[PDB]
Amino acid sequence: KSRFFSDVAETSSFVFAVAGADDEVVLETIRLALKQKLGKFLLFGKKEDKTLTANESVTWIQTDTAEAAAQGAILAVKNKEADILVKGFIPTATLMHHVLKKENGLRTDQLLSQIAIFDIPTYHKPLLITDCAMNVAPKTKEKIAITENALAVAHQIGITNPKIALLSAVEEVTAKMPSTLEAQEVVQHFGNQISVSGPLALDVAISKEAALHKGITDSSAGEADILIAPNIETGNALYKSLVYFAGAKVGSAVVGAKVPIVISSRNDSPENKLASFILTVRLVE
Amino acid sequence: TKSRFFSDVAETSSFVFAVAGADDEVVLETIRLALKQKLGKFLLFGKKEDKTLTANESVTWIQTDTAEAAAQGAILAVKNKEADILVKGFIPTATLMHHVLKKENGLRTDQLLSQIAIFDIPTYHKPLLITDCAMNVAPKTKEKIAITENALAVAHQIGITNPKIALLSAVEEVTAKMPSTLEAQEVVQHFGNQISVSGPLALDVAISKEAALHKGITDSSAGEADILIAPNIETGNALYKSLVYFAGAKVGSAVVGAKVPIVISSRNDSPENKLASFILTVRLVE
Repeated sequence: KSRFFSDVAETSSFVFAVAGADDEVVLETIRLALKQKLGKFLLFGKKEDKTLTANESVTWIQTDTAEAAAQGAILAVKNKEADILVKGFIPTATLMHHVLKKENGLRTDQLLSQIAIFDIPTYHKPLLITDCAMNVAPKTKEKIAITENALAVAHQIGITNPKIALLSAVEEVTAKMPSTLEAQEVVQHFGNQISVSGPLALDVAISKEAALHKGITDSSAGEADILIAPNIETGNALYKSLVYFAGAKVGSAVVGAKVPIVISSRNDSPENKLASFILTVRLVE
Repeated sequence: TKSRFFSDVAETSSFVFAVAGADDEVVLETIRLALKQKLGKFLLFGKKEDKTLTANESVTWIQTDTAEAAAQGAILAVKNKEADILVKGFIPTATLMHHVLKKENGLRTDQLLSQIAIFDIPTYHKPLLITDCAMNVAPKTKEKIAITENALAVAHQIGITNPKIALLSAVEEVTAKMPSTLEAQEVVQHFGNQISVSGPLALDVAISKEAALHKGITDSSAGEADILIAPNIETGNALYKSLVYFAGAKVGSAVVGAKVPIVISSRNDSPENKLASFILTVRLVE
C-alpha cells in the first residue's frame, strides 16, 4: 500500500498568505502546521492571537475588513512574498475576484479547477479526483482543461505516467447520456499523447476484476490514478463518500493559477485541512 | 447499535421469480444461492436446461429459443399472476424493457419506473436507499418527484414509517448556477408537510449529523437520511459504486414503479449483491 500522506512529516520554508486569519476554524490548521515546521505564515486578520503570533515563522498584518484581508494576501502573492494562498474566514467570492484579476499575477489563460488527492484504505495507491467543488457543468473544452490541470499536479507530486479515467455511469457512448460523448471527445483529444480512458463507470476505473467481468481487459483497467468527474454533483458526492464512508484521508487545492490556493470547507476535519496545506507545499516544491 | 436491512438469518418465501433468459452462470449462480436458502421458487425461461437446477421441486423450466420469447414468456407469467417478481436474465435489458414499458402489456401504470438500491454500509448506522443510480439519466423536477414517490413507497413497504429523504446536490443553497439545486427546492415544495423531505443538501450534511451542525444546519433530519435522491445518473451510479468498492457495502437493487418488482443486475455485481437484490424484491412483494 502506497500512501501520499506518509509517516515522513512534511516541512518547508514556504510562505502561506492567509486571507482573514480569524476564527478557530481557520487558526486550528495553522497551529498544527507550525508544530511540524510545515511553513511560514503571513496572517491578514482583524484580531491578533498573540500566542500564535509569538512564533518567528508568523507575521501578523492588521486588516479591518474581509476585502482588506483579501487584498493584502493577494498583493503578498503578487509581490512574490508568498508561495501559497489560503482563504481564511471570508466569503470565497471576496477572495476569488482578486484571484481572477490578471494584474495580480495569479491567473493565466488556464481554467482554474479544484482537485483532491485521497489515501483510501481499500485502494492500493493515491487517487486524484477532479473537479469536486468548482466547475459546475464543464463541457468538452473545460474537461480538457481540468484534465490538463490534473496532469500538471500529477507530475508535480511525483506520479509518473498517471492513468486518467473520464467517469460516467456506463461505458457505451450514446447521445442519450451526453457525458459519454464528452468523455469520448476528451479521449480523442489526448488519446495519442497520454493514457486516457473513458467513458468508464467507477467500477471499471478502480477494480481490475470488475472491469474483466464487463469484458474490459485494458491494462489501465482498475488502475486509475486520476478520475475526471462528469459534473460537480458527481465529484462532490464521490469526494464525500470517500471521506465519510471509506475513511479516506484527503487534501485538496485550487489549481491552474501561478500559486496553489487553499479553499477548505466549513466542516473539513483538522486532519484533512492540514492535508490540504501539505498538498500545497508539495505543489510548490 | 447499528441496524442492518439484510438479516443474519436467511430470508425465506414461496414467492415465484420469473427469470427471462435463464442461461449462463452469471444468471444461474444467483438462482442457485436463492434455492440454497429457500428464498423462493423459479420459472426459468431459457435455451439450455441445467439439470442441477431443474431437479429442484421449486424450479420449473420453460424452453424458449430466442431472447424475445424469453422476455414475453416471463412477462406473461407475471400478467397471469403466476409470478411475483420479474428477473432479467441473459438478454439485453432493452429487450425486456421494451415489453415492460408498453402500458398495453399490463405491467405498468402511469407511474415512472426507477432503479433503487438499499445499502448496508459498515460505517453508517442504518440502511440507506439511493435512487436513481442506473435507469433515469437526467430526470428533471417532474421525474424526480416520481422517483421520490417510488422511494417513499419502497421505504414504507420495508418498514421505514417516516423516512428522511434528502435531495442530493453539491451545495445546500438554491442557486441558478446549479440547476439540481433549483429542482431540489421544487421537489421539496411539492410534498406535504407530513413528508420528511429536504434539500438541496450535499452528501456530508445528509449523512453526518456532525457535518451538518458544523455548517450550522440544526435540522432534525440533517445527518440522518434514509433516502438519497440523486441529482443525475452519473452521481447516483458513482455513489453506488463507491459504496460497493471502497466502503465494503452490501447492496440490493431493483426497478420499482411497475406492478411487480423487477431485478436487473449488472454483468459484474458480486454473487452476494445479486442475491441481495433478489432478497430486496421478496421484501417488496411481502
